[PDB]
Amino acid sequence: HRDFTVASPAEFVTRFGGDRVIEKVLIANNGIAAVKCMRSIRRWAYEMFRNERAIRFVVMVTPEDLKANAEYIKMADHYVPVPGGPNNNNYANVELIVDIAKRIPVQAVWAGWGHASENPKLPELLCKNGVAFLGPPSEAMWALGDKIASTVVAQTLQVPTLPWSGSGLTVEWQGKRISVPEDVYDKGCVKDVDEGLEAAERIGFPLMIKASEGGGGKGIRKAESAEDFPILFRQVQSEIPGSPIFLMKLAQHARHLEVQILADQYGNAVSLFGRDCSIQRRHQKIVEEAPATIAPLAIFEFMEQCAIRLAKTVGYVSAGTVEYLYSQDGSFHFLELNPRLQVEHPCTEMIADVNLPAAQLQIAMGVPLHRLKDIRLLYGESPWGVTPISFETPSNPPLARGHVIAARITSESGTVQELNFRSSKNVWGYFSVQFGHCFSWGENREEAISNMVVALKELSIRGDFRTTVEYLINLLETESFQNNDIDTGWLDYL
Repeated sequence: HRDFTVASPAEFVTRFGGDRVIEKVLIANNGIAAVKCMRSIRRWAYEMFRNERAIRFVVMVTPEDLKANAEYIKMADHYVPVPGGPNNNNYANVELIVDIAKRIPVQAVWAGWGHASENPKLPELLCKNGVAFLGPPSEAMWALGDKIASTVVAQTLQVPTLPWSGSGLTVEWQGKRISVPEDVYDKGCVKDVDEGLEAAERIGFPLMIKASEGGGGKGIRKAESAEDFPILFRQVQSEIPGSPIFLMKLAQHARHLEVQILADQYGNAVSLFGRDCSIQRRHQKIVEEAPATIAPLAIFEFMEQCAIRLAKTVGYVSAGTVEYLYSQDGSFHFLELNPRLQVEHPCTEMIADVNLPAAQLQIAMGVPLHRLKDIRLLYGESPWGVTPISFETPSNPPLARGHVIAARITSESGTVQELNFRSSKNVWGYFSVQFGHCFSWGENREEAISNMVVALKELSIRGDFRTTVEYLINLLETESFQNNDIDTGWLDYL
């Protein structure tokens, strides 16, 4: 019997075509992100080195999480105390993270989602001090910029986009990642109420007035008429001053689909199917599905291809998501590209058998996509083979394994509680103390749903969930959700 394990991270990098050894990782985050990052990487560590602690971890702990005794702390290999208060004093402080990374020192940083995970200055400052980043490089995040820029790129690449203040704008597109000239970029923005109304009448009402630097429920405003446009447009300016402002047509109740991207540092990028997150309660992803079956496989594949084209163009690395908008008819529109891993990634992991955080790690050590066992198996190749893989036209087009249903849940020492169910064996979850997520797997969509409903029912018994998870059960049981109707209007009168 042949041995597939290796001595150290050192041998692994050498034997798997990597070009960098990462054996110490700093996690700039807490809660479920921290836990999930470690649980995923250690599972992989045990498989590859027969040693769960092969890759060391160092966490950041605030006076809050420390007194509350977070599970991630005792889980980590080392923890460093940081100032409490809002995240700008800790988890979100790029100058602090880089600083700690340097002194320990670690060879890489994982930020997951939230906080500074979408701040290009982190991968930039880390790279400047020889510290890897388990995410896209600054050059790729910059080359993508905000919604204005990324949408121009989308159009330059001929990916449909919703009517907006910059519709039609494109750039003239061997290496070298795309760039949007400051002058073209300025053509998608509206400087005053004057040209605002101008563009408005062209996009038609209702529309959204959004600041590019907006987010977090700020710098956004919905205008349904020219009469209110002015006040609202000035309201945005007052909220996020100096910020570039743009307008965009309001999506008329359509589906929200996402493509899961995964790229190495060699121009290779693959799609790991997608997720359907149309069910939402006031700007919150309530129920999510994987893969996305609502749309025709032929059409979703095309969305994968554009997602990959966009990723390749901005020279993306690691994992990220490309959000689309699918319409009842057959049309779809690019919305944005999240340059980070999202909390609902387990869905994909479960249907594509790909350990994402472990993949992010290996890619950061410089391992090509075709040398990642999870991908080789996904493509029907040998677990440890070395042969190249034609991703464009594979000899064994991957197929999703089953169906996953994920639900976001709420309550009636510790920051992250692991949820287990005696009822369903294909369901697992957690809870952060507020919100949490439950993940249900099934041979088919029907089975995935049944399991979720039983796990959710098993939840109702818990006092903290004797009510809050009642609407999810009703929703999952509605004939509408069961038949997977295209229209999502029924949610309102539930």
